[PDB]
Amino acid sequence: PQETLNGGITDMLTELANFEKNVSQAIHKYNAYRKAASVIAKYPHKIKSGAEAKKLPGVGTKIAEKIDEFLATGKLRKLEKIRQDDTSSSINFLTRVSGIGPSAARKFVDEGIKTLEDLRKNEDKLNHHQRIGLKYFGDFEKRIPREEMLQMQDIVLNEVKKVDSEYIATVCGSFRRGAESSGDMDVLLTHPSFTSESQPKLLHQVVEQLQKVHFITDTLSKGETKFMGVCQLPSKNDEKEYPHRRIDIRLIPKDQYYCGVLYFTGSDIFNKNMRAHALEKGFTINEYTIRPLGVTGVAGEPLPVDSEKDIFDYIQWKYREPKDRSE
DNA sequence: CCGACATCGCATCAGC
DNA sequence: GCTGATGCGA
DNA sequence: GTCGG
Ligand code: NA
Ligand code: NA
Repeated sequence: PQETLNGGITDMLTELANFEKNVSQAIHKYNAYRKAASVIAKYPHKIKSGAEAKKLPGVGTKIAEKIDEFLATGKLRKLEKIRQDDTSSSINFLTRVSGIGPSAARKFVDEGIKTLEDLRKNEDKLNHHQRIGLKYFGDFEKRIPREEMLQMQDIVLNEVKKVDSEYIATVCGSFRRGAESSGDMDVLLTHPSFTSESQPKLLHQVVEQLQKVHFITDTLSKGETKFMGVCQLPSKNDEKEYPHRRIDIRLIPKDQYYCGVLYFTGSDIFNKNMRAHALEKGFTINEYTIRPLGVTGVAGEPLPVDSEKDIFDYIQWKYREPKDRSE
């Protein structure tokens, strides 16, 4: 499927999706439009009518009428009006600032704050997260070429091993699946001293070292198991400096680590196709564990896992290389 | 007709 | 001071 | 908004 097949429609649905999330605060309508947008984007035919599209799972009556109006006229009245609307368009835009959700955005617009410049005029009303999001608004909406990711990975794996050679670190996300670009860097971290039935300084030590060598620049949130922050590759010689990037680091217990690796590697569609197939065999798989369903649906104790493949084994399916986990 | 639609770590607010 | 709810991103 | 109990 190409973009210009049904791109006018998927852009329409995606636009409608954002206004539901950010302005109407209806998260379930948000995913409804996105699910419809996805299944249409995978549809290998140019859609002739709403009735044709309605045959797809996730496409109901209301969207069918909208596709008709778009197909027949080239636009959607409801969408045209909400675009022109000063309140709604401003509320929607502000949510693109990381740290500002639907709730904070509506508050700002309620008291006159509508633009990036308005935000810059009123920084004492922003929390720490929002300021970082404001500071790197442009940088956060850029994607990361795989070449820069590989360089980013080099630093992380190096500094992690430098703190303690027994750490195990894995950069997951679409990067691990071989993608040419990424939205952020997701790092998964474990250590033989950290199990389920188990120091709560393991994560701090790694974060601080990446701060010492000036890879990590800012902090959005940091706890005993999860870090969310900002990082930046060093500038080359006389070259232009790199954009600031989003990076996450999770500390996961050893016995839940490979369930964690598998889950955050994805993709989302793969994980459900895999979850579905998993239950047919009588197993339940989440981010943390793989558990055996009883005769009545009760969960047995979490099964031993020492690799990604161990999980694939449990449910009678051959190991899949990350590059072939798009679905 | 009507509930499900995934769930959780961290920051910060609402309330005691 | 604390506990729980909520917002946010994922 | 869509699906299904
Ligand atoms: Na349908
Ligand atoms: Na945001």
